[PDB]
Amino acid sequence: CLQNGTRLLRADGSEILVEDVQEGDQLLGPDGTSRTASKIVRGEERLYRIKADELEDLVCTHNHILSLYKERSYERVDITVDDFVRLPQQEQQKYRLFRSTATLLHIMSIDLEEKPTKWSGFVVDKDSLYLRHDYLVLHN
Repeated sequence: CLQNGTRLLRADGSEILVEDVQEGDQLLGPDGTSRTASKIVRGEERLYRIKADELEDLVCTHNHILSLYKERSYERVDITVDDFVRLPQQEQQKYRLFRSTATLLHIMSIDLEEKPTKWSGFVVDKDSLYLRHDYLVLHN
């Protein structure tokens, strides 16, 4: 469940707003093969902004699942936004967002927004992973 305005990659490569994703739309997965979106949902609530370096922030709901990498090379970890929020900061520093091109990105901040915001979400088939416009790997 992402903030409205987030741009995802379609199966061809072109962009699409997350609020415009409809039932059966073809998104792009991290392995290059296609993805089918279903069970579109909308809402409005105070979201979490994840500030990473270089890349545009990731604004999502508290129950959103992050696909991250953890140190000690790296191991693949899926963790919800709430649990990651409650993690100690020295533990949070061991996690990395990642994109498909094998680039790692440090999570530098994560905070609750001041005002509510419209958000859209869906579910994805296969490995249930899809790609943001900047090729950031996102989960259901």
